[PDB]
Amino acid sequence: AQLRQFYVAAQGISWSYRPEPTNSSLNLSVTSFKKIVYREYEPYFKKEKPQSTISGLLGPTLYAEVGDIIKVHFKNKADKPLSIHPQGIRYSKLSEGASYLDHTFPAEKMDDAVAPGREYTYEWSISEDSGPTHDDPPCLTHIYYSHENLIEDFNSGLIGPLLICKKGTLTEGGTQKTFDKQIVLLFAVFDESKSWSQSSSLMYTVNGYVNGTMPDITVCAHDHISWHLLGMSSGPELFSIHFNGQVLEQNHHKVSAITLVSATSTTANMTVGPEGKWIISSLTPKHLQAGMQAYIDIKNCPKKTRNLKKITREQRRHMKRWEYFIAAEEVIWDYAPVIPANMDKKYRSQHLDNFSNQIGKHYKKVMYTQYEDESFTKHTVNPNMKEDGILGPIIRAQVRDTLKIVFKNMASRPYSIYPHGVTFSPYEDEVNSSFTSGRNNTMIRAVQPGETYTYKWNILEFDEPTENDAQCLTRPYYSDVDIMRDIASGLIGLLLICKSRSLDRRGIQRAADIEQQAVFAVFDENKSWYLEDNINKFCENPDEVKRDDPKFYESNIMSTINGYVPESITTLGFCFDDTVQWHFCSVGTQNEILTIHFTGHSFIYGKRHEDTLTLFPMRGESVTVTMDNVGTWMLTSMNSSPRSKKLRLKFRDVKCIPDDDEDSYEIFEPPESTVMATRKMHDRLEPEDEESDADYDYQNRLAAALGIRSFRNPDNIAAWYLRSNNGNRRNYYIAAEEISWDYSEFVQRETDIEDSDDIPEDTTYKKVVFRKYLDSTFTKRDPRGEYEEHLGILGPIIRAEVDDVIQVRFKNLASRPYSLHAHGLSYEKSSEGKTYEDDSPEWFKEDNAVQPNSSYTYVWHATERSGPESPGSACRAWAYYSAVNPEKDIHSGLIGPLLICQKGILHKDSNMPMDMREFVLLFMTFDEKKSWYYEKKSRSSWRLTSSEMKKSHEFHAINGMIYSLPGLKMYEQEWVRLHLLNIGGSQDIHVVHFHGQTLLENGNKQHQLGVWPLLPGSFKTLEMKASKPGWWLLNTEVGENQRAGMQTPFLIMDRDCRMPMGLSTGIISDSQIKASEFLGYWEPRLARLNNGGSYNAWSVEKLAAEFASKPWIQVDMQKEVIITGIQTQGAKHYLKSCYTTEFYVAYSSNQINWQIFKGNSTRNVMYFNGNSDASTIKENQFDPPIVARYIRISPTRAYNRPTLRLELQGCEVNGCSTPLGMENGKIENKQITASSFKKSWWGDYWEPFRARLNAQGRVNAWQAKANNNKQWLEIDLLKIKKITAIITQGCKSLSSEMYVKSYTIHYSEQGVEWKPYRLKSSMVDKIFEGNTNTKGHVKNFFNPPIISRFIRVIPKTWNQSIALRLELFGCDIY
Repeated sequence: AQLRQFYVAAQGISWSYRPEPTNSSLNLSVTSFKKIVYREYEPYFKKEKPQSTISGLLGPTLYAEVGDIIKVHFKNKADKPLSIHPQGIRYSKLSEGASYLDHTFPAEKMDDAVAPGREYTYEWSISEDSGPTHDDPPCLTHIYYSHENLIEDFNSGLIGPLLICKKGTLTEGGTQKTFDKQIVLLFAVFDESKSWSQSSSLMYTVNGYVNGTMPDITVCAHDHISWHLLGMSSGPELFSIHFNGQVLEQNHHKVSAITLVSATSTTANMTVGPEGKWIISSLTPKHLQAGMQAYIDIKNCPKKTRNLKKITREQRRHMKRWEYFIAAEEVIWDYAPVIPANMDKKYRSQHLDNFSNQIGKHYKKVMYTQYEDESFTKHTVNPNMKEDGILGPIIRAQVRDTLKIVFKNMASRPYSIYPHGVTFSPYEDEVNSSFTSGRNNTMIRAVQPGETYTYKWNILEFDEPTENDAQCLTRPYYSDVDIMRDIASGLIGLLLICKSRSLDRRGIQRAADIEQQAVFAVFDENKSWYLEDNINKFCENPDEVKRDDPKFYESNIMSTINGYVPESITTLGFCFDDTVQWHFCSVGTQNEILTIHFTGHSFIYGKRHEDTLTLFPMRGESVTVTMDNVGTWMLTSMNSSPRSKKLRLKFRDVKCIPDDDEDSYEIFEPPESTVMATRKMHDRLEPEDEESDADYDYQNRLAAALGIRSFRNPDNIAAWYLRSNNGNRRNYYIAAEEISWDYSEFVQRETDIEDSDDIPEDTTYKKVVFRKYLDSTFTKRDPRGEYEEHLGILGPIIRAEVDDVIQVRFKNLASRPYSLHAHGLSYEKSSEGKTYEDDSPEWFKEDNAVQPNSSYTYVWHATERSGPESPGSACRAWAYYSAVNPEKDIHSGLIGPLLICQKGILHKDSNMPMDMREFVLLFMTFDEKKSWYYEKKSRSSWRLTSSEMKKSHEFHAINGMIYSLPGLKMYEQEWVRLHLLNIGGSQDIHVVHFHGQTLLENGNKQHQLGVWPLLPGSFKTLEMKASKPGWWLLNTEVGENQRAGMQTPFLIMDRDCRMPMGLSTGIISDSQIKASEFLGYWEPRLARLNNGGSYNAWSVEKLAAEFASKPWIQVDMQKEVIITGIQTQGAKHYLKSCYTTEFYVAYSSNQINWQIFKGNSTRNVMYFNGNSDASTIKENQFDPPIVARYIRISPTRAYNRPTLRLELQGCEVNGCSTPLGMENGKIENKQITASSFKKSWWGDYWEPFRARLNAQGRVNAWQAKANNNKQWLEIDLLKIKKITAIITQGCKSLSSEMYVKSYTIHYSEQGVEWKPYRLKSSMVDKIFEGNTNTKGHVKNFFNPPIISRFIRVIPKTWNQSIALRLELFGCDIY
C-alpha cells in the first residue's frame, strides 16, 4: 500500500556514443552528439543518483507492486516542452501526458506539455486488473517515453522502463526475491537525423553504445536471473534476439531466441550454467552487419556448487554408436533436378548446362553430406529413399544417444558447424568466439581446407522443453565462420531436440506417423564463395563479364524451398487419419519474414488449431498436420512478387479405393495389403512387440519422474453438397459490387473544424466491397445497423457455430470474376475458390471462378478443429476474401471476417450469435497502385505516382477509414471482445495500443501484454475491460504510423447512462417540439411524461383520418448528447385506452440527414416494440446507444389513436457527468453542512441535510432560518472531485411556494477556504439563474469544472425565501 514516489528530470547531456576514460583524446572529443535524457534525482533535486554504467541513456527504472501508487515529481530542465506517457490502464486525463483531440478543459492540458523550467506531479494507481496476478511471469515490463513528439522526442534519447510487478514479490530496494539479478536491455536505433540536433547517424546501438562497446555485464554461475528486454525505434524495425549457448523460458515456451518488434517489451528467466564468456546475438540479417550485441561473462562466487543426477536414472543410458560423421564437399548442384517434368527455361540453358556455353556443367555448391562410416570411405545414400530427395542430414538429439559430431572438412575453404541452443563443453569450442584459449585448454572453431576435427556434445534430460511447447523442437545448424557468405554457399541443416522417444537404437518416433522436412532458403550466389567457380573460372561468355546490372545480379537470386526450385514432382501423398509432422525454418540474406498459408487443413498450436504460421528469419518451428480431408491442396506463402506466387508445394490427401495401395503409386509400408501379410509396424522381438529398448529381465525401476524433483522439502441457384455433412445449416446471401469510398471520414463532419486543409490526394477511390442481401433473388438488401458502423470496408460478419454447416450464395456483380476462400475451415475442392490444379473435370472447378452477373453457392463445414479452443474464450476470429488474385483483390476492398463460436452462443434475434459485445478491426495499409481500379496517370502527376506528393497513394487505415472510424463505443467496466486481424499489409508488423487500457488473452487464462503485436496472418481474440470514461485514443505506437493516420478516438462513456434528458423535469423547454401530422387538439408542448392536466399528449391540428401514415414528433437538445433508451406512456382523459404497440425511432445531428434505423435495428430483425396499456410507464433500451442532436420517433400501430408520451434516457458530453450519489444514497448525510437546521416554534424542522432530488416525504429541502443574502450551503465531497454541473430546485409546504432565483458559487482548494467563481473571460463574479417555477428543474454548467472537494452555494437573489434541493454531477478523479 506504499507510494512509490519518484523524482525525474530531463537535461541536455553531451553524449558521444561510446565511453572512454583517458585524457588526451577525451578533451578534444572528435565525435559527439547533443542529447536529452531522463536522469533520476534524490528528493528535491539536491543530489543526483549514481546512474550505473550499463545504462547509458536508458533513464531511471520505475517500478511498483499491484496495489501501490506512483507520484512522479517531474521537472523539465531542458529547453523544450516535454512530458511522460506510460503504458497500461492507470492514467486519467491529467496524468497521461498525451495531447490529442479529446475535448478537455485547460486544466487537464498542463500534463500534456511542461514548459522548460517548470514542475508538475504525475500520479497513477496500479489496479487489480493491470497486473499479472497469475501464471504470467513473476512480473511484466512496459516502456515509458515522451508523448509530446513521438519522433523528435525519442531519437533525442528520451525513454525509460516501467516495470510493474505482482503483489507479494518486490522488495524495498526494487529487486525481486527469488531472482538474483534485475537486468534491463534496450535494443534501439537512434536516428539522429530525425532528432533535436539533425546530424546523420548510422546508429544501431544498445543502451546508447555502438558496435558492441557496452561494458561487460557479468554474474555468478548456477543462479536464477531475470531479464527485461525492451526495444524501441521510430521506424518499424525487428529484433530477433538470440542467447548463445543458453535457454530461456518466455510464455511457458522453452525458447532460445526472443523476438521483439519496435516499441514493445517482455520479461524472461533463465538459469546460468558453468562459467565462460557468451554473446547476445541479434539474428536479424540487418542488425548483424550493423553490429550490436553485449557480453555475458560468468564469474565464480564461492557460495555453493550443486551436485545432481548425472546418469539417465541408470536405465535409459542409450550409450552406443549413434554419433554423426558429417563432412563438407562442393558437389554439382541442380536447382532444377535432372530431367524433371516441369522444366524451366531460365536455370537450365543459362546457368547449368553447356548449351550456349554459359558456365559448363558443374556448380561448386557446398553441403553437409553424411557418411555413415567412421573412416569416411562411403556416403550413406547416393540415390534417394523414394520420398526424400534433399531431406537434410537429420540430427535427432535426445537423452544420451552418444551424440558425437565427427567432422572432416573436404572443401577448398575454412568452414565449421554451429548449432542453436546447444551449450558447448570446454574441450572443443563449437563456436567462433574471439578468446580461443592456448594449446592447453584449446578451443578450435574453424577447419582448414583438408583437415579433420571432432566436436563433442551429447544432450541429456536436463533441458527438456515445457509441455506447452511442441513435441519435437527444431533448430538449425550452419557454418559460423561467415554466416551470410557460408549459408549462401549452401551450408544448413536441421537439429531436432525431441523427447524420450527412443524405442530402439535406430530412433523411431511416436505420435507422428509421417514426417517431412521443409525449409525456405534463399541462396544469393552474389554472396557465395564459389561465384568465381560460376562466372570467373567455369564459363565461355566472360568476354564482357555480366555484373553490376539489374538483369544479371538478380537473375542468380535463387529463392527455393529445400533447394529444389521447380516442384516436388511427387506431390506429398498421404493416407487418412494420419498425423504428419512438419519442420519449418527459413534463412537467406533478407530482412523480411514469411507466412505460410496451409490450404485445406490446420495444425495444433498450443491446443489452438491455427492455419497460418509466421516464421521468423533464421529460427525454426515445428507443427503437426492431421489427415481429415480428400483431394489435392497447397502450402503457399504470399508476400510479394518473388515469393507469393512461387513458394508452393502441391500435396494430395487421398486414398483410392481401399486405402489407395492396392493398385496405385503410393505403396507405403503397412502395406495396407491383406491383413495376414508382413511388413514394417510388425516387428515382434524375443519378448513381444515394440515396448521399449530391451534391458534387464524386469528392472522394477519403471517409474517416470517429474523432471526436476519437487525439491525444497436467372441464376437463383442454391447449395448442393450438404448431403453427408448432416448439418444444422445456416444461410447467407453475400454479393460484390463497386462503390465510391474515401478513407478520410474526419472531413466528413467528424473532426473537420478547419476550413483550409488542402486535400493532398484524390477525392475518393472506386473500390469493390462486400454487401449482404436477404434472399436468393437479390435487390432486397439489408442495411448496416448501428452494430456495423465501425466495419468500414469489411463485409458482413459471417457468424456460425461449432459443428454447424454454412451455405453461402455468393453472387458476383462486378466487372471481373471473384470468389471466396475461408480459413481453418473444412470443405471440398468444389467449395474452395482457390485457383490452381484440381482432381476432376471442370465440375470441381465450378467454384474456382465466379464470372460476372452470376452466382455460386459454397458449402462450408465448421467442424471441431474449426471452433474456439482454449476454454477461456468464446469466439474464434478468421477471414475470408476474394481469392482469385489474392493480392490485388484484398487491396481492392473485398475482405471480411468469419467468426466461429461455441455451442450455445445465439439469441432469439434471428439466431445470429450474440450476447457479448465485439469490435472487429483489420489493421491494414491500403495501396491504390495494387488495386484493380488504379487509374495510373492520376491528375496530380502522370510521370511518377503523383511525383508532387510522392507515395501519397498508400493509406494507413484502421479497419477502413482514417482518423475517424466512428462506431467504437463502449461502457465503463464491461468486457468487450476484440478480433484483431492482419493479412493485407504483410511485411508491416503492427502493435496495437489502446490508451488507458490493458488487453487480455485466454487459454492459459492469464496474459496482460499491455499492448499486443499483430503478426501479419495471425487471428487474435482478446478481451478489454474498459477503464474510464472520456475521449480516449486507439493507435499503433510505431511513431511513424501513429502520425501517418492510424489513430482513432474511440469513446468510453458512463456505466449509469440512465438519467432523464429533461422532458419530465423541464430542462428541454417547449420551444423545440415539432410535429408533422397531429392528433386533434393536444399541443405537442404537452408531450411531457407524467404530465397531468386535461391535454397531455402530442398534436397540433386535427387529423380526421389517421391509421396508415407515420407521423412524427421531433425533440431538440441544442447540443450533441447521448441517448440510451426511451420511456413511452399512454394517454387518456377518462375513457380512452389509446396505447401504442409498435413504433420506430429516427435521429440526426443536423436535422437534415436522418438515420431511421434504431426501430428495425441490429438486435431486432425488422421491427421495434412499444407500450401495452394506459398509463403504466414502459421503457425500452438501445443496446448500441445512439448519439445525436435531434431525435424523432414515429408510431405505426396503436390503439385507435396513435398517441404517446415520451421521456428519454441519456447521459452527458465529456462523458463523466454521473450522479455523485445524492438521491442514489452513495453519499451519507455527513457530507452536507450549512447554517441553520431552521426550526419553528409551532411546527417542523427545515433540514439542509435532505437536499435530495425527487425524494418525497416531509420537508425535504433547506428553508434557511431567516431570509438574508448571507446564507450558504457547503458540500464536503470527502476527496477532490471534478464538479461538472448542478441542478437546482424549489420547495414549499402545501401552500404558497417560494424558490431561489439567482446564485453565485464560492469554492475551495483541498483545504478550508472560500473563493468566488469569477467567469473565465471576465473581471468579476459570474451570476447564475436559479429556479423559475416550483417543481421544474434548471441545469447550470461550469465553463471550467471546479476541481475541489469543498464547494459552497451562495443564494444571492431569490423569491421570498431560501429553499432548494441540490444535486451535483461530478467525476471520480485520482
